[PDB]
Amino acid sequence: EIRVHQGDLPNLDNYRIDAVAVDTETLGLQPHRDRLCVVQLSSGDGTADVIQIAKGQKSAPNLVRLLSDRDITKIFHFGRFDLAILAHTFGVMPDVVFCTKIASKLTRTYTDRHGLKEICGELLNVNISSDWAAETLSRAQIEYAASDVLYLHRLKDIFEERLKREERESVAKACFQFLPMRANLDLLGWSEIDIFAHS
Amino acid sequence: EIRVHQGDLPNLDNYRIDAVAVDTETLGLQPHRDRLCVVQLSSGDGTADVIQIAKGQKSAPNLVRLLSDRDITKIFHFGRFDLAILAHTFGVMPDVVFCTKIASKLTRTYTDRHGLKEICGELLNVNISSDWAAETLSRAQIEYAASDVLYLHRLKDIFEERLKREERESVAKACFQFLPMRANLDLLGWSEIDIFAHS
Amino acid sequence: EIRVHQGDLPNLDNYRIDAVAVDTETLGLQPHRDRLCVVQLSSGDGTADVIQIAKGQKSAPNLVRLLSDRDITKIFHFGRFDLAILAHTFGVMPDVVFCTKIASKLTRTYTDRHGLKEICGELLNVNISSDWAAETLSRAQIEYAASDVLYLHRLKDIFEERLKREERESVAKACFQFLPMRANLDLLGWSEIDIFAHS
Amino acid sequence: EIRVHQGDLPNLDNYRIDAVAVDTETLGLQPHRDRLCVVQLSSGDGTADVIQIAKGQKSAPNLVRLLSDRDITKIFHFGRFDLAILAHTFGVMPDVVFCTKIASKLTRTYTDRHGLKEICGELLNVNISSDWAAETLSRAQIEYAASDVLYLHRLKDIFEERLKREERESVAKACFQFLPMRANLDLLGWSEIDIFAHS
Amino acid sequence: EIRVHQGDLPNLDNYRIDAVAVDTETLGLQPHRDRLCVVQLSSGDGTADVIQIAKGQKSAPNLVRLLSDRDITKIFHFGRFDLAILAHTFGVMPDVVFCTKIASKLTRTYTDRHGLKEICGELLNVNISSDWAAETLSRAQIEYAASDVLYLHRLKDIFEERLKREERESVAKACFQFLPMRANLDLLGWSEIDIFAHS
Amino acid sequence: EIRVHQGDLPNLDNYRIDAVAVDTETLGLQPHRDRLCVVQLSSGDGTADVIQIAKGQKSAPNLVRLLSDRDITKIFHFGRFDLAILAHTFGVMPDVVFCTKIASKLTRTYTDRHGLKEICGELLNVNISSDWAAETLSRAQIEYAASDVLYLHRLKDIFEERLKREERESVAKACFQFLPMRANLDLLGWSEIDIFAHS
Amino acid sequence: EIRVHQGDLPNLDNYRIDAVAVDTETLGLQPHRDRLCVVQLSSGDGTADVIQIAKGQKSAPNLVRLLSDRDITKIFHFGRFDLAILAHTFGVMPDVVFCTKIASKLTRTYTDRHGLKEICGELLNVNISSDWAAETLSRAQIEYAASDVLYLHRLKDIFEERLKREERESVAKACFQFLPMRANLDLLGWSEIDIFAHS
Amino acid sequence: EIRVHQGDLPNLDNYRIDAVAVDTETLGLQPHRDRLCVVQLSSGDGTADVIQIAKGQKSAPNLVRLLSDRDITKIFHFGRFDLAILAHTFGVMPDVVFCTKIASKLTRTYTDRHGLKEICGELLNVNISSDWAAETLSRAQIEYAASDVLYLHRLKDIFEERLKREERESVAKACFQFLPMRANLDLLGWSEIDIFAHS
Repeated sequence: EIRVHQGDLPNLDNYRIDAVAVDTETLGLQPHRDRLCVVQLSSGDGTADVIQIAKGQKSAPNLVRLLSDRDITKIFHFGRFDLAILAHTFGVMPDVVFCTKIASKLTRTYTDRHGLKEICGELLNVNISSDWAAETLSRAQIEYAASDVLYLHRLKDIFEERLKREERESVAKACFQFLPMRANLDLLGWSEIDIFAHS
Repeated sequence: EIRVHQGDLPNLDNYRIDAVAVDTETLGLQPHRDRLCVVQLSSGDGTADVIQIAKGQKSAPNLVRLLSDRDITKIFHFGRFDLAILAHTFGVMPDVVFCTKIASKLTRTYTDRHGLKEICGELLNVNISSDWAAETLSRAQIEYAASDVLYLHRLKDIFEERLKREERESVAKACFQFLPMRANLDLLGWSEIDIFAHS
Repeated sequence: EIRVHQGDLPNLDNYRIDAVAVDTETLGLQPHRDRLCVVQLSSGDGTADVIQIAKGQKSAPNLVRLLSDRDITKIFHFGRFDLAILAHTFGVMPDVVFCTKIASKLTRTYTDRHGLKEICGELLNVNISSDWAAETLSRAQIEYAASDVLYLHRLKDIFEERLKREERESVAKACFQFLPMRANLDLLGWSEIDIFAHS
Repeated sequence: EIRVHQGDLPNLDNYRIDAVAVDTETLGLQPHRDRLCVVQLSSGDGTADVIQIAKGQKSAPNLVRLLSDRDITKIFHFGRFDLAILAHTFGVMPDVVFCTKIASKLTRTYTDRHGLKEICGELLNVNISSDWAAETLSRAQIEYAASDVLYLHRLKDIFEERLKREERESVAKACFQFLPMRANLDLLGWSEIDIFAHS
Repeated sequence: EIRVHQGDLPNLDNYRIDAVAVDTETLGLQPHRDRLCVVQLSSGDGTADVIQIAKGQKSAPNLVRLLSDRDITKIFHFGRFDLAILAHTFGVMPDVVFCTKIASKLTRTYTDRHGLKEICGELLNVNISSDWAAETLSRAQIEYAASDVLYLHRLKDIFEERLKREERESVAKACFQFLPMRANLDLLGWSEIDIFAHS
Repeated sequence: EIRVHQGDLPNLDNYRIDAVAVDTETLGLQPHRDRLCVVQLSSGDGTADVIQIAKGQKSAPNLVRLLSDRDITKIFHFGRFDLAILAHTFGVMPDVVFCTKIASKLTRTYTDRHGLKEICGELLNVNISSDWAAETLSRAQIEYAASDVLYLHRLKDIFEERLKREERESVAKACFQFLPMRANLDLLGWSEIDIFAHS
Repeated sequence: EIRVHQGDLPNLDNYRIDAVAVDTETLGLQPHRDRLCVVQLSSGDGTADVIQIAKGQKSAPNLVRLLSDRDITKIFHFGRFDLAILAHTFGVMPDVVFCTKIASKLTRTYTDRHGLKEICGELLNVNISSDWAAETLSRAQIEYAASDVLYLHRLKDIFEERLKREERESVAKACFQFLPMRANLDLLGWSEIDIFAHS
Repeated sequence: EIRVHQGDLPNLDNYRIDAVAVDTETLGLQPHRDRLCVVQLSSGDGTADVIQIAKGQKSAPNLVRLLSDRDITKIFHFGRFDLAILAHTFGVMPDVVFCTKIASKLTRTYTDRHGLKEICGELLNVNISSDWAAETLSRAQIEYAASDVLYLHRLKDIFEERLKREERESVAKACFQFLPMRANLDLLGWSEIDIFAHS
């Protein structure tokens, strides 16, 4: 089941959960040039909500309420980007987050391939652009967009098990705590700079 | 005035201050191979303390008490390294820090030269290896080691003025808050990895 | 229908249109060394004309009349090259042009693949060397040469829709206006120089 | 004589001239992050005006009137940057410009050093950062800022002689005509992209 | 036949042989961060022993007795790594070794592909990650781990024939004699340094 | 028909021809380290001779007589290597040569792929390591070795047609005349140096 | 003594010599764009002739007679360039040449610095751009231009001694024999291609 | 005192010492092309012997006796090269060696500059090409050649102190033991290959 909406959620039903999987689609990698076009959400129950964002849209009160609720962990893959584009679009930076890309880099030390496809293949044996600004999204587009959020909860559970096993929970927690500010630094103009590097 | 000590401070006098400038010298850039040899401290009063650390020394209770005191800000230049070597040597990671290198990268956006010599030259018009494991340090070594801490307070004051002026105080605060964990990540084996990069 | 000609068009029939798709084939990427061998034209009606150019040929009055007519937009893919080789061969630089490669770089910001095959695949679901100096071209050569012009009109229509949608029409217009001079700069000896770069 | 102003010119006297030398200073190379701090102007009479721009200043009617006057050529060195920062700050893009950096690249083909210092050294035997946001600029800062505009007229005269001599006037004219749109492309987010390159 | 053990060999039966094939699996390429998880052994009789090593395990007396026995040649592929991780884990550096990777580099001079898969393909026509820290290894994991040791004896025989044929036996012997110290240098912190290079 | 010989030709029959296709196989790319193992010859009649060269063999009088005969053009693909290894092994440098790799670089200007497989594919629609020091070559080895010489005559004919067509015959002739000295320069120690480059 | 001429030599006096030192100056490194502006000649008697070449000049009969005379060796430093520009300007390619840059690369194997300044410094202890198209050359320009030819004879003598000493005379002779064709290849469009390289 | 000899030592007087400093000069970095021209020796008493080696010289019995004597340690700086050229010239590979470059890389971990000049500057405050094949060496050449051996004993003493201090004596000993075979590998054709690297 994939529910497609225009502009905002109708309500926050099905989203009283403790953690929500979140992803975005845009016109590109540069938030100042490339607008947010689609937002995907999942409660982890095997269904997803796909929300089409209009050009110039500045507000999405129910969605933004969800994004701002500190009692709900937002799960991303490479949240550095999604946090940046979400904050740029709606003016709210989430501050309770989990990133599967950071978790992979902290746990899957036996590989250099940390993409979502490879992670899903290794951990779950699950097999995972286009004009996202189109007025009407195709069925293939909607199914692809939903596929990016359907599995993030299971990955979070496995990565939390691995982080506990290798005793890296506080490292991951500190990285996730800093991640929203890393995204803010990207938005402010340091996107090409490792702020902690010697040069 | 440069006070040279063996092993530890005799007491914590002159160090009831709100912020202390800290620097280290080692046998190299790799904390697991290159031992800490000298630690420099200054209260900002134009004097410095230079503490020679012995091979295999595991404890320095007065120094470590200072390093652990959360009411005293530790000022570094490129604290990413000093925090790592200090934590590796004495087992205590400072958690209240200020880094002039991060501050320069956040404020001196008109240059790509962020070294201490260039910073001192631009901001203060002040003009700033060897076998640091020698049993007896030379006078030139002692004076050079002291010169690296004598000016960090004045730099911190100027950088705080610039951070306030450009409205980047919360960004800098979050970077400084994460810096000890960046150093821990370096110590654990991710020293060559930008943990937030896409690849 | 692919009409193959020797030297020049017999007349300008079927070419009273408002825009003509144009492409070339040569012996290589260097106009001073690698001669123009074939020119392809299409009115957009699903047919193409393929004109074999002889070695040392200096004139093609009907073709050059078409190329010089300011009331007819010449459509290219990467016109920077075709304009250069056409001007070098016949002495006339077109000044009313549309380039699908520039348009892709101005609109398909969600990808780094701007080749004609990828563009045709994404926008139209259409699936797209050899001795072009041969006295007799093979049937496969003729069909391949025609395939490069059969779809440029449909691409121009879609790219114009996207340029209007993202409000970049005046940017594209200025780029297309400068493109003939970019080709002239290439012909004069600056082909390896970004004339606008700092270094 | 160097006249220092706050905010704007008092009037447009001394600036009825046919061409004006223009330069800027900023907090860095990124117009979205690094604000315009100082603007320098010269009529070519050996004097200069140095205008300090306040943080958040949105208007400078006399200056902007000068920048918008199509009967006055604006002379820059590497105008790609200055045009971008000026348009970003005051909302007006000059469209009658001359760039000594483009002219050097089109005429000084016997060297790969096109900086202003090298140009002034070769063509005139004339011998040519800091916190430009300071409330009070130092005398050294003011003299340095003025030195960047005092010689652009003489360079323009020599470069025009060379462009006429080598018969490249129409090439240069077309490059200068496109330069404001190159700056606009930079402002819109393509600053790292050669829009005319194959890849 | 693949025998899977927990912690150590039950005894040293089947291992009175003159040469033993040895391989390891770990959590990654960095012995200080990535623990040894599995050790594979073979006597060359077409069977293998797969020994799961527990987290924090410091001793394996029967295995370590085998590793320390100077009358038994230990065969590795790229022993530089395995020797390092074995010495780091159990405190014993083997000093009688044969490395098929060094042998390939000394004999297969007609190729630049020296991986085990390519070697097995060329010399034997034999056709050759995952969470190796899992409490229970899968059947696929066990079979893959065994496949890495089943063929090293046959490769050693062929490489010894080639080394004799091309008269490079003393070169190979000296390289193998130095290899344990190369591994020690890696363990001590010079893993990224060619100690014999000019720079 | 592939005739396999030990040491030398039995006689020079079938080799009164005006041009002979020649190729070699070795233990690698470095003539001082990697010995010549096999020589292949063809008269162009669709048959080939494959001559196994013994370790330490210094003479092959019939073969060397053929290689030295100035009335017979030796055809190579990338003769720079074959000439070097032949001269190093038998002490005779051929001085009447044709190289299909140079010819391709002088004629196939529309591609950057100049390997023998690609050349045979484009020009002829013909579809084209191992231990070459083995005492007995396999049937697959013999057939592969023969396949490298069976087509060089047809390529030479086509390349000569193209060189005549594009009026580059004297350029190619001078390149072929210099090629033996290029090979000698390689043998003397300048194999990594473009002797004509500025740096 | 430096004799400055317009267009051509008045006669060929002082130039009955067996070898002449030759150099050129141009507007740049690209013969198709950057015209020949000055030619320098010396008989080796410590004097030089400096001939200003006019824009568009196609003939210089006395100079070209000298350049074409096969009984007179033309000495260059990096003749690859000078031969190309001379042949492009006057239509005559010298075929009896000596190049000090090739000679240095064949003899000064103990250094990687083969520029004329370094050669003159090492071999002779002699201590060695601008608008060369100026109607009137300055005295400094004339003296600099002459300094580039005053020493080539002495260098040729020393390099010939070294080539004889190291037994590389026939190698150098073959390189010099090919050099005019290397220059022709540059003129034809292969200036960026090592025609003898594998790739 | 610098004693200059032709061909060989007259006798082995002054060389009953326990360690001898050794250096060479050649025509370049490639032993197969660039012959040994000069050998320098010192007993450590502040004097040196400089032995000119003739072209084609195959024997130097007194020198080679010294080089072969296992009771005398040969001290080099970057002995990898000197050992190679000595073995290539005289057929004897020393097997008791000390290398100051390896020692620096094992002890001076606080710098990346390991050249002899920098080492002498740091450790001793001592301040440290040409045609070495000249029949008569100049006084400057002789003094420079001697300066390269006059200080190696003092460096060896200091490096041995540092190796003892940091407990790396057995590492250094194993590296020095392998160094002659590293030089042999260079001579055999692996000079560009790190034989222990993964790729």
